[PDB]
Amino acid sequence: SRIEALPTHIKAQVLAEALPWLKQLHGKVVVVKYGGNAMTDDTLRRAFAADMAFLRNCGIHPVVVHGGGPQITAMLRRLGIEGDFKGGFRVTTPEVLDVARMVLFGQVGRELVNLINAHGPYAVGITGEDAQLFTAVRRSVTVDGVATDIGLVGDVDQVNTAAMLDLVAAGRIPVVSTLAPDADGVVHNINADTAAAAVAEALGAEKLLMLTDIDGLYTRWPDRDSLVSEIDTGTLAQLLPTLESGMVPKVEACLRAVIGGVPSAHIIDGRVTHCVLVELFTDAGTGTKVVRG
Amino acid sequence: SRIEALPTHIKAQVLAEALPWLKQLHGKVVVVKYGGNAMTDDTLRRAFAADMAFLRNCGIHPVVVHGGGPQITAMLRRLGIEGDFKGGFRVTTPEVLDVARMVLFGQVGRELVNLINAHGPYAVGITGEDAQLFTAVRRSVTVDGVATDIGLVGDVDQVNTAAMLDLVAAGRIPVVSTLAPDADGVVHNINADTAAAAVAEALGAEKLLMLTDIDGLYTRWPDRDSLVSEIDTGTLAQLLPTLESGMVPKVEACLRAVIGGVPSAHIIDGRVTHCVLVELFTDAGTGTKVVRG
Amino acid sequence: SRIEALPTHIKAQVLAEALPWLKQLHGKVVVVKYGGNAMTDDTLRRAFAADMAFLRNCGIHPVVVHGGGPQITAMLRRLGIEGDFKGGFRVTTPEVLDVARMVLFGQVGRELVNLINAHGPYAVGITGEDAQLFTAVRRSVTVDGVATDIGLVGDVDQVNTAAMLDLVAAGRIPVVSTLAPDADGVVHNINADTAAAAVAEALGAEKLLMLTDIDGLYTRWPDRDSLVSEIDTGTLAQLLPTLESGMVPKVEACLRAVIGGVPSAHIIDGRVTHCVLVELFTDAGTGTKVVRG
Amino acid sequence: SRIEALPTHIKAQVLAEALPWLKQLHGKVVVVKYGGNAMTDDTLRRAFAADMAFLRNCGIHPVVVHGGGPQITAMLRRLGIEGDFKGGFRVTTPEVLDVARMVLFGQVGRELVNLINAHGPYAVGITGEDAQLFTAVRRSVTVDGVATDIGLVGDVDQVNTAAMLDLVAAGRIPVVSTLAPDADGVVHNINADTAAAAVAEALGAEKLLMLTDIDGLYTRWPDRDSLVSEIDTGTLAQLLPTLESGMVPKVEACLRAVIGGVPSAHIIDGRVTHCVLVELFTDAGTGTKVVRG
Amino acid sequence: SRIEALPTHIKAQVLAEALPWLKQLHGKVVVVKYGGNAMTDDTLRRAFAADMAFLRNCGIHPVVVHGGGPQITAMLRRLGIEGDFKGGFRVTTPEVLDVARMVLFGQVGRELVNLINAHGPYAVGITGEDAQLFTAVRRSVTVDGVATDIGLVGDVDQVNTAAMLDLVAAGRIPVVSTLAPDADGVVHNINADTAAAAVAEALGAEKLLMLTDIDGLYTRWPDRDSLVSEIDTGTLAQLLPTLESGMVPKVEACLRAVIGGVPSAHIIDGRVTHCVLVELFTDAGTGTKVVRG
Amino acid sequence: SRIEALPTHIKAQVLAEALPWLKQLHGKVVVVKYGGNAMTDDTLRRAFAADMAFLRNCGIHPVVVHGGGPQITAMLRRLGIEGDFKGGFRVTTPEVLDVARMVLFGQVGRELVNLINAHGPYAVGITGEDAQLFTAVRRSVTVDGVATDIGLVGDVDQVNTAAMLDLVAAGRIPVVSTLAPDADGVVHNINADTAAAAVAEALGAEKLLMLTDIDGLYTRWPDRDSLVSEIDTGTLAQLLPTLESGMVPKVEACLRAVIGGVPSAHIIDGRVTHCVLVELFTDAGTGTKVVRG
Ligand SMILES: Clc1nc2ccccc2[nH]1
Ligand SMILES: Clc1nc2ccccc2[nH]1
Ligand SMILES: Clc1nc2ccccc2[nH]1
Repeated sequence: SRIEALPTHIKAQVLAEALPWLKQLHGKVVVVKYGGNAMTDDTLRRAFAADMAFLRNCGIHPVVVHGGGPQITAMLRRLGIEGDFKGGFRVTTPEVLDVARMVLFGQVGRELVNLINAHGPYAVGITGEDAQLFTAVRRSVTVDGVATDIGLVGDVDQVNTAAMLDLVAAGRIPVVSTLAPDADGVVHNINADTAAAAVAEALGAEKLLMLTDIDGLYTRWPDRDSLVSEIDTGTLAQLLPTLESGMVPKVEACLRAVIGGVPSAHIIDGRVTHCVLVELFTDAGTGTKVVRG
Repeated sequence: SRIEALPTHIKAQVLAEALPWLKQLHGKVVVVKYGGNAMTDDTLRRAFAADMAFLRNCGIHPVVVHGGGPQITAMLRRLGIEGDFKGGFRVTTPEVLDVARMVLFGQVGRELVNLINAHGPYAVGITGEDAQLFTAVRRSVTVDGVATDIGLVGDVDQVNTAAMLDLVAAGRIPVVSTLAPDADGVVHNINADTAAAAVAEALGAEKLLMLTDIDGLYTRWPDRDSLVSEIDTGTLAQLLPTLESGMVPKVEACLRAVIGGVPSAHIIDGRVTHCVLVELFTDAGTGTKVVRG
Repeated sequence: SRIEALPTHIKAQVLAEALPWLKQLHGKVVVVKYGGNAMTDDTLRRAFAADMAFLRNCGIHPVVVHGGGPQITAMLRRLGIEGDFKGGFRVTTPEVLDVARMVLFGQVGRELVNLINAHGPYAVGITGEDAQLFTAVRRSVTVDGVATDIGLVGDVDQVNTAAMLDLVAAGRIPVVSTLAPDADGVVHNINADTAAAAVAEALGAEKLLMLTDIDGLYTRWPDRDSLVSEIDTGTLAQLLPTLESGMVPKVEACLRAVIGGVPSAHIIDGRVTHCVLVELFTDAGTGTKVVRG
Repeated sequence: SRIEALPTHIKAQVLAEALPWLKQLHGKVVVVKYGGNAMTDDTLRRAFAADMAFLRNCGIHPVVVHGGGPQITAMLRRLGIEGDFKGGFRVTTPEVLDVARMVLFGQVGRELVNLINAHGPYAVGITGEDAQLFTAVRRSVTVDGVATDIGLVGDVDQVNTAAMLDLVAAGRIPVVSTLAPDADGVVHNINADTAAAAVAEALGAEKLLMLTDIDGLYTRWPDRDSLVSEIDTGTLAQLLPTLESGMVPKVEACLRAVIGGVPSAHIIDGRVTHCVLVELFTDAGTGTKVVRG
Repeated sequence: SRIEALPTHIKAQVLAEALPWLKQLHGKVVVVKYGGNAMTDDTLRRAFAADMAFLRNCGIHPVVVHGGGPQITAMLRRLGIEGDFKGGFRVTTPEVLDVARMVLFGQVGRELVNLINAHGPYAVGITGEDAQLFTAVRRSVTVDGVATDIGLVGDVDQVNTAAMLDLVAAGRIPVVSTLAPDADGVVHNINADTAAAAVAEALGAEKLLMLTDIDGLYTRWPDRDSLVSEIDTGTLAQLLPTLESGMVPKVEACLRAVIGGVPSAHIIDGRVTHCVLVELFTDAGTGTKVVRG
Repeated sequence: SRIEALPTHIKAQVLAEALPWLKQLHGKVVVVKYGGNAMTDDTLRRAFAADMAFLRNCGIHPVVVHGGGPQITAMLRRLGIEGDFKGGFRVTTPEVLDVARMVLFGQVGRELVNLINAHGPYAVGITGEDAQLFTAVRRSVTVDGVATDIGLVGDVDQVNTAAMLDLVAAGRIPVVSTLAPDADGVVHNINADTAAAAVAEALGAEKLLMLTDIDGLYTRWPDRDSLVSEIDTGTLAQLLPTLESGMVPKVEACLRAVIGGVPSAHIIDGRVTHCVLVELFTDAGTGTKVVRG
């Protein structure tokens, strides 16, 4: 607000210090997993949508992957669809998937498309179903020590890398809803964190960003001194069995992406307005960067 | 089934008689409004999806526009969302639109995309929201003689003709869900019959096809002798005030399309398996063809 | 004629059953050797020309190779050019070749070009001389057990695969007259059956079709029960020394093409109107299909 | 032969003086009517073919149009085909045209294609039949004062200007045999001099060259002092009714071409070895240049 | 330096507020006249070069025009070349131009090319001589009331708009030294301020920036309250006869550019580090903006 | 002058005998090192510039590399810049390089650009600094037996082969001034003879031409009978330690180029008007050709 009280010779140096990162990312793919409160608060949402327009007006190629777990389960309760739970996991019947698909693609992805498109004709929504852009393989879960079927849920199988980069080269910002047909054409819901890692690897992304609701990776949570800002995958992979259940899907995504050759994956604070801008164009990022090693 | 009892020298002549229509339509846009029982029965649905693959494997460029009125209203009742009705028209509150959008784009369009894509990576789903492909203008209705607001409902305003034909030239079959933002970015639901006419006109379509649940246009329904097979728009426009309420949106679409320069619009029997193939590649079509005059 | 007595729901299924073959052949090269009565009767000729237009208006890329042996020898007798015969083979003097070239390229190929072009600007005539599209190597013949020279006759040597596919990608239907210069620039006449096999192999054709004047391959001619509809090259190659002299050039072509990687070569009945359409788009073909093995 | 006795500092100036004409013609179409003794003598023929390769290896785009009247009539006599003559004009029956076509396209054009192609894959032969490259309109003749039908003979009607320049831009040297279908698809023989003028006008040629068997235009033949080297069309058009019957078709071609906007047409001595090179790259040409006025 | 003491949530808002100007300028030409102390101090120079890399890594297309008057005159004195002066203007003999050209193109432009190229292969130096990119017309000067010749000095005549935008579309940053041949090929030195206006108009630039050594346009210099930040050309054109001699060439450039259709020209403080960044991406610019009116 | 006294049938044969070399060089890169009296005399200069236009109007791609040693040293004396000399080599201080660069790029290259451009928009001047087209590596010299530093002088390091051929494919004639930055961005002066060899090798040139002030390579200078016209690199490499100091840089260039795969390098007499034309298009060249062996 009263940000015009800041001298203009510091506004300059802030912009000038973005240049090495503008160079690094010019012409490159950046996959961004969008979820958490950055998806539930209107100020953060509009900032996120603005940053995706920012990237695109810098000649950078963002790709957005979104989840929406809580919204699926609220729609299920509204429809009075009673759940079945093996372990702590709801079974995804054909009925639950139809709901998941409708909610993610026809509600959650729509709002991000319209927000982004307020800045131009950039956003385009899609699932693996569209133009056979990617496929799924059914995933089983292990629960208290036995692999068990929990329905139409899976992992990304193959990605139409060629068709996906045409879409980006045409200046579009794909907004991906993670549903995809298996080899027999039956559609599965895919965890959005792991989908983002698979997409970032298939597209040769320069960075994977994971918006989450924390400052960054704590090693010995909740010691404040335990927070790290850069970590290699070797050290990170062995720290995995210690962290909170909320953190593991995000860490596995970064591990799988960086092992797959994406140069860096980042876990950043989605509660921070314009967190994408601070992580990419500033050395004052709060997140933690994962590199190979 | 026992169709191999038919001599092979008649199978030949049937295929050979498709040639003048293969020539006429080669390289051209054909917009198809898909609704009715051709959308509710599984055999007709799979035939429709196969015919869209047929067109695309002939070098013809189909564009599918779909409705889904009954499915919206069934979802509203499941969600316990009570309706408001001026005249015979449900008012489209913000809540009703979110449902309409979710149902059309995230359920109805998905099934057509997967059906078509069983034959290849052809189908791609979209609304006017995606890449700002088209806009809407709010429409008012006249009811017992006064123009009245019934909420977020409208007509197609502008169409991104250039971007839409790139999508087609890339070999994609757009499957359009008729929702679109107005100039202030608020999304409206558009009647699918009128949307199909506006799309066919914007894209320079060679033909508009309207799948409906009748043999074709009867002039003096229900006289059987009153059924016509070709009609010019002058004669058709003045016959409009006489026909059943179900027929008027389909006739207005054909009028607006053919007046807009689309060479012919067709009202064809969606209860007939492969009705698209019979109308386009055979002289034995049941429908009625509308031409300028 | 009275083919409108056939119900329209069977006309539909006939067209729908073409779809798997439209998919297989979409975008692919199909080389067709045209000769026999399909070249001497006006109804079959006009049907053949229509089918080549059919293919081209499906986004399929046909390439026509033609012979014309009997027409050469009728022109030689009209010119009073007395023949020399080693074995049963006329020696091709410089004079005979000038006649062969003039007849094949300036009479026989012209009529097919005009027939096809009645449907559009598709056909283009050529020999190996044009744009150095292919070369010939002089061939010797063995006669009662000694290899002997019979003049300017040969086999296809090299093919300008790149230039030939540009011509096709521009939407043209090449009509090839099989004459071609050797390495010293002297033009040779090439047997059209073997030329078609060499072209199909060089162009990566999906199918080679050989129009002939028989139902298909009989193994123990004339046992009617001896007719086969599919045969692998291993079995076919050893059956070669048994068949009628008229059949061997067509079988050697299929062997050389399918061994060369063309997925299937077909021997089909050129006396059947629209035989090309029945073989490619129907499961009721009379011919015999050759596959690798 | 003993041309190495010429000092090398004059060989240099000869080449350097070609430069203004290399600039003028770089990237431009040059239509060359080839006939006369330049077509009957082997040394002149091989020189002509070399000059067409020269042009093409300078980035100039030649287009060759050829006649062959005497060869048609020799083939007719060999076939014992008796002629019918209204005025001094043989009637072109269907039979005569088949012969004319076979001779021009399948004998005369072939030899020029092979000669040129001795220098590279440049030449390609064609008629108006191929790819519908141009059409004909039947022409009547006036004889001792009455317009009379003399069969399948005509004038160039329309030219596929777009398709013809693609062929040239691909680096090909078209060798045109002047036969072309009318609007009903029946093929006509076209006078090669007038065909060359129509082609030069349709293609936007920079120059039309007419090889003939004379030094150039004499005004008062046979006064030697009457020979001219440049003439405008106004003066030339009124001199037309005076000249020898052999000269009029060549003068009418130049008139029609230059009036049609071709900047200059040239009548040059086809009995001179490399006459094309001397006319285009030297100021010592023997011919006569026609310009607008 | 101690700029990390600034909270990171203000670094964010500074970057976010660049977005409307990133959108406006994305894909557009921006011509920048570079001179003054921004060209003599090493910190400002390296900042200017960095900002040109910034623009180019945003998908913006900068074009640099430079002067260098003082460096020419220092080289003349080193060479002992005595000047001739009509009015207050040195006469540009052939000798002076050779020096001016050598200094501007071979010294001054080289240093900017190397500075910019420290960030990538972006800069390319040129004059109107290269690829005939622009021409000059000799200019006369009026001195104490009479138009007088002062040698090889002129104004930009024609600009090769097509070739100049190819160079930019290839990702290059032209660095222009303002020398150019007239119609007879004799090279003239052009005032860099007026050259920048002519280039900006020819290229359809979105903005012209004029780096100068002042805060901006004062109307009643030296009243501090007289400084303006936006002015239309009508008001500016009539204020021209009042201002200091140093300001008029910069004002005439802006007038001629904005009248010529460039949407805005800006006079900005070249003594400010990263003045280009502050003017284009911040609302805190010191300069004065000129718009049509 | 009186060159029209030469019969026109010999002017023809001179042009016709250029054809095999037009074919060989069509579409190919030819690098020409321009120096010596061909650079100091106005008639030879204008002839050289005309020949570069000749090549370009034949579809040949020339690349000009120039020196200018004597002009640098005359400018140094005018500026009163006293030299330092280790061995017989002037040390290149930062000051000397600024002069060398200004003279070569801003004087010597400019005149060749304008001369060439008198024939069209062909010439474009550049150094390794522009678009990072090539880099330098500092070179040391051995003097009376010890390697010694003589300042900012070096050899070509890497060449941006891709960017250089784009420039040529756009129809431009690069005129190269041999200055180039090392890896730390500090600019070095490169011997023009060795730069030409490195450029010819990087660009895949068909020929390297070296203009010099002698008839050609003498083996036992000054025996007149000792002059050779073709020599292989094996024989040439061992003859190197015998020849005059002026000849060695030119021989080393040819050795390094031909060993590097350039098919032939030529040492030709730059005192001969149109020496480029005589060497490339005539068998009467005075020079000596170097081939691999
Ligand atoms: Cl997938 C897909 N959806 C699109 C919408 C607009 C343009 C291109 C698209 N590709
Ligand atoms: Cl080869 C050949 N002949 C042609 C005729 C028309 C267009 C292209 C062609 N290529
Ligand atoms: Cl490097 C360089 N300089 C140029 C001038 C004109 C066109 C292209 C160019 N590339």
